Amino acid sequence: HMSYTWTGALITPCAAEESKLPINALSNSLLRHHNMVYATTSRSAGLRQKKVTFDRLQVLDDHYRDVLKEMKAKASTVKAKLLSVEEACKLTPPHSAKSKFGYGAKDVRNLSSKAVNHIHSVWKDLLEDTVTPIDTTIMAKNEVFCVQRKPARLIVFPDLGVRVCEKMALYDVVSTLPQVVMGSSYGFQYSPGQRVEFLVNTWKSKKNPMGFSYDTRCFDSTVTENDIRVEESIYQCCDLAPEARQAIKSLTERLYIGGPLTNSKGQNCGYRRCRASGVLTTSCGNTLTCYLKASAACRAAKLQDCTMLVNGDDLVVICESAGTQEDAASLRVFTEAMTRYSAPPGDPPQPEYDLELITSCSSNVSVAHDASGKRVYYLTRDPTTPLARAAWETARHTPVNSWLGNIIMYAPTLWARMILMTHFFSILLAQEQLEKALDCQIYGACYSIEPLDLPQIIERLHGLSAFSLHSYSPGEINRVASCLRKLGVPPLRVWRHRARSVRARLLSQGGRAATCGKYLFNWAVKTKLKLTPIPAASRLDLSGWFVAGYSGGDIYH
Ligand SMILES: CC(C)[C@@H]1NC(=O)N(Cc2ccc(C(C)(C)C)cc2)C1=O
Repeated sequence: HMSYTWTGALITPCAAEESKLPINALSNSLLRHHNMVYATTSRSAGLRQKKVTFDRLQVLDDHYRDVLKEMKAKASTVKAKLLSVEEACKLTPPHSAKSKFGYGAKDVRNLSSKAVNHIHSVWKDLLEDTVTPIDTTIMAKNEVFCVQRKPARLIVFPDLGVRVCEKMALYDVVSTLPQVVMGSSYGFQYSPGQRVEFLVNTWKSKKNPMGFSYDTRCFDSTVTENDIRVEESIYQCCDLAPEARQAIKSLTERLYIGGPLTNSKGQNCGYRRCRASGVLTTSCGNTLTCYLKASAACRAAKLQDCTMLVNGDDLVVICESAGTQEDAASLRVFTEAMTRYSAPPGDPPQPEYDLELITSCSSNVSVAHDASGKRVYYLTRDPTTPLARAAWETARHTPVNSWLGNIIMYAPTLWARMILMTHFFSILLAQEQLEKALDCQIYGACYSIEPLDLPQIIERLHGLSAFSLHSYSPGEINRVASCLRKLGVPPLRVWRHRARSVRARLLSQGGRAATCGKYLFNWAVKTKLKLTPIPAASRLDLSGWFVAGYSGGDIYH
């Protein structure tokens, strides 16, 4: 029962890979300690292969089956629709990997007869054949980090034609089923502000709250055939068209359960018997499986009044405390149960008694004050990785602008406001690129966003208090200040001076640009303005946002 079998053929790149931080005239204004920042490349793929290759053993008890029967009962209330070829095509990212069958993501989106005819052939093949493993491409991801160096993460994905077919069969399923099954526990239904609220209310709802996060070591490689067949049985509980039931069974047997691994050169790298990281069902399957194993492990450990919060493999549990020594014992029994279920830990879970000290989705709750002096809870994170990626993006154009996604997701934070907003608005001003739409990622999905719409977006997601937060906690301020020293990022006093300039420059341009100046940089002036709601913010269609997670799902809006 190995997660993977290998042939020895290397995981190869598509193009030239850069590992060292590229430097330009703008680099030193953001970060001075260049040797701290690196990108992962296919060079390190071999080390990741060793890490993800292990034997999985599963022992399934009555808690597991009891939780599963309940999840199936809730899933049986879902009615999912089959997406048309047109709907599935328009959800394809413009720069999605081209098919091996002579058409690309632009041909898909434009409904070109060659692309549509190939789509109808893969579809016909899925209905007629439920046995033949579907070929996948294994590629090393190029991701930027700060040191103290990780090996490249791997992406496993099927051909463009299959990805469009996954959309037709399962887009409605993966978008509606997890919230029905898990209710408030499904993390991807919340905006960052709704998440902070969910976490604070849950913590408050316990008499003696105890919280922990559970890190499953290499979650995708811990996922067994059983887990993948169990996810399918959950999907089949829905009220589906018979053609969809057929495509779901077929995609499960032929792709989701496993298949051969092919490099960018066309060589067989080996075989996968675990979760594929680049399929439509990666996020949904991981969230359902993580929730099933943890809900069963909560019952095994006899955890009192457990509230879970699940986003793929990211798991947070808020429960009733039985005192520090019993809680430590409860977590050992929880870990033992998770291990038996084939979800062993990376770092052992640690009980926490301060909500602010709990990290989930690489984030923690923190407190600041709005203009009226009210204590406002918001979500933040260690800024090291957002800052290292901002440094890379300062010198290289990338298919996914992390800085824009970070400004959207972490708009009320000290570091996103003072550094990210200031730095990138300065760059866009100098290049006259404020109106240029940039692609970013929100819950794994791709969005093309105009930076000029940032104030309207921030207002709708976080409220006007995002533009007015002050009096950040000493814990938060010190983490940011330490991070800046570590990376050689100028101190925050430099950023406030620079932001006054970025603000004056945005105001000068008038219109949408002045709106960015007025709202985004109101913190930088001593004589603050009274910020009122933006009329355009109500006109924004923010549906599709915070409904589901689509990490590795090839989704564009
Ligand atoms: C921020 C951006 C670079 C990118 N987009 C996204 O949804 N995540 C994952 C993510 C980010 C924030 C959250 C919170 C906890 C703030 C809702 C959850 C998941 C990313 O890392």
